[PDB]
Amino acid sequence: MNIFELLRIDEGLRLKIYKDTEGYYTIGIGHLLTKSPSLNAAKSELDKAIGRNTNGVITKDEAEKLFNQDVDAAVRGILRNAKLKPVYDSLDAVRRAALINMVFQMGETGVAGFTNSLRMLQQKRWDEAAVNLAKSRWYNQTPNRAKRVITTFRTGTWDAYKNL
Ligand SMILES: [Cl-]
Ligand SMILES: [Cl-]
Repeated sequence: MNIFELLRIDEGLRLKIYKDTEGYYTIGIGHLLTKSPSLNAAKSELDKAIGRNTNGVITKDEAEKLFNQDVDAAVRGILRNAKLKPVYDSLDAVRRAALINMVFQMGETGVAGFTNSLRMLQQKRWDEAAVNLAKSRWYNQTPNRAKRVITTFRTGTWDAYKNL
């Protein structure tokens, strides 16, 4: 499996503007448009992002393109973050995907705030990291997803996604 498949599973795919778990305007594969309560503002960011007058609807190819870009930015954020990079570099391939997932979901700044967990992941103390990671608003808000990510870090396999 790969990050693309993982996120596609975690985020779904919607071709019309929708509200995410937090009530923010989104489209595609978890492509956040705006934190603003205005559908108009969201439609405007949509058009700006696609380069066309979309009227809140996109095609599958446009969704995929935003997706690729978003994955790429996530990786890039990691590599550019002082707290994140050394962790990511220390992990194996499977676990790196888990880190990407969280950055895509919450942003580089948000993830870089899991200091304790990060340190544990760096030390390769899987069980401890998993417990520390579960003590978070993230886990309490999006438990099913968080559990999949956490299991991934714990086991170093894609098993949590293999039945999905
Ligand atoms: Cl964009
Ligand atoms: Cl969830």
